[PDB]
Amino acid sequence: LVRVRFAPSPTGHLHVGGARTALFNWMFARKEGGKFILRIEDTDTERSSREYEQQILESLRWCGLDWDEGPDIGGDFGPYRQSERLEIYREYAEKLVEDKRAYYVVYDKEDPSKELFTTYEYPHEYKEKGHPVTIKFKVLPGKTSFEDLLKGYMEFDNSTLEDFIIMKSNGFPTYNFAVVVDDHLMRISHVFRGEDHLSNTPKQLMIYEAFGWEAPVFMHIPLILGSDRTPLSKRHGATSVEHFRREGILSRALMNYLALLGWRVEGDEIFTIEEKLQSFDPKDISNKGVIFDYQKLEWVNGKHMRRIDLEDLKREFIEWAKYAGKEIPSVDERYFSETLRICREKVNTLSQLYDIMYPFMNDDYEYEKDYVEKFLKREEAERVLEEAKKAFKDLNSWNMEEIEKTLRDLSEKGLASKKVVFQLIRGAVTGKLVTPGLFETIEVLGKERTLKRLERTLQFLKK
RNA sequence: UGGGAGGUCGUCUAACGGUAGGACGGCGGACUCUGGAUCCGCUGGUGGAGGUUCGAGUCCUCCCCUCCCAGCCA
Ligand SMILES: Nc1ncnc2c1ncn2[C@@H]1O[C@H](COS(=O)(=O)NC(=O)[C@@H](N)CCC(=O)O)[C@@H](O)[C@H]1O
Repeated sequence: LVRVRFAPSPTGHLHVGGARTALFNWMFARKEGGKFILRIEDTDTERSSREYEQQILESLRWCGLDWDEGPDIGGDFGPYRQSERLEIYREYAEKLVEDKRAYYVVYDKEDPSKELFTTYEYPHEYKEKGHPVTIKFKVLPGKTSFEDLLKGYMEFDNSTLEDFIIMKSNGFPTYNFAVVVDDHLMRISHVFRGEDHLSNTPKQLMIYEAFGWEAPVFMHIPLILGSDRTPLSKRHGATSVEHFRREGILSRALMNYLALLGWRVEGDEIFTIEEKLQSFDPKDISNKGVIFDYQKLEWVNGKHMRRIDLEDLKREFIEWAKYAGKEIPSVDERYFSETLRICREKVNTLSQLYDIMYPFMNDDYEYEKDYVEKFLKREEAERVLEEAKKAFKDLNSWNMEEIEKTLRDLSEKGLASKKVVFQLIRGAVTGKLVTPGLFETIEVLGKERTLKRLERTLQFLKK
């Protein structure tokens, strides 16, 4: 009888703040074997959409969040749109009017900012004309409390609160009413949402017992925030899952973070969502707001790029290119595997991984100013690039140890300083001053590609 | 202000009432080469006050701040 869901809202895209709350119900529904449902909350006709109401599922899907019921697929307890159900929220909203719980509020047409009176009677002689009309829920005295699964005994004073509209003039449910209705008809066992709703729960409870139903289990976990410590959205830089996927951040690496920022770890903070099911701590999560951190995220991501199998990585890297603009060249899979096995221990993102292996692939790579302005332009940099092609020319064996021999046997030949000899060969074959092990670089780049890049630099030296 | 929720290094997080520790960042070594990366190291916090105590992040009280609900937003 376990059925937890996630009620999104079509408004641009989804960020880590929302995804994290989604990841929870996902795992939970899996640890207990319950059903996970997807319910798009688009009751706000003003900010309604479809595009932004689609980019959400794709991302979640990319996050590895599979859902049982949803609008994208089938679903008996549907429809799954807080808009394609204006036939249900109707009769129910009118049933509350019976028990004197909901009264038709008649508004003034002359001014869209004036109220007339209160009445349970149906204002046919007003709505038919033009006078906007809604439906409010009368709040009676008392204390509407509940047992939060994280906050505990949450007691509230209905007195401090009052009649709140539950039906927009355009015959559209607001939210507190839309939730209660779909949180019962869809038979939801547990409701695990953010924390900004912890204040709305009371308003909802009064609706449950109103219809004579039985509210489910409510729990409100911390909220991922930004720098100013405000509820994460988009104004906090770029915390949209869509963004990360662009920058080249793995999925398993990001997931391992959301379940690390707020939700703790029973050992090594580095892991995956799989090996964390049976060891899921529904309550042992977080209790306070958690600021998002790119640095910790990128750090965690970079590591996953080293633990996972070599094959696993390349696959994801391939898919990334298709997502982003510029694509990958055409090279030997075994050669690509090597260069991809040498540059993976330097970059912490797929973007940085591509912008570093480019020289290993394409040969029309440029030369960063640093290299030229610092070492290359040095009058005593050409003579060093001379023996660089000579010694190597003779080298019958082209491996690390061997290539390692030549290099060191140069910096100590009066030719030039230690680093000077290394940075010249480096940028000569990579075009950058920051690349993988020079012993690996010169190695993986075979013997031919090397000599060419040595010549190239030479011919260019002449400004 | 009304009502809720929460405060430990810059950030995420440990501490039977009894050592404020561990990580990311940052700064520094090392890697008989580069450094985003790799091993370690290094400072850095109890939101601020009174009191109960041999002693309090931990217990009581006052003060301060932060986020949410006080929309025909969700
Ligand atoms: N800055 C933030 N940090 C961390 N969590 C955040 C968040 N902003 C929203 N959330 C949480 O993400 C989920 C979806 O957000 S949302 O698309 O706006 N939808 C809604 O708020 C409501 N339709 C949810 C209905 C319900 O569960 O009762 C909701 O659970 C919401 O509480």
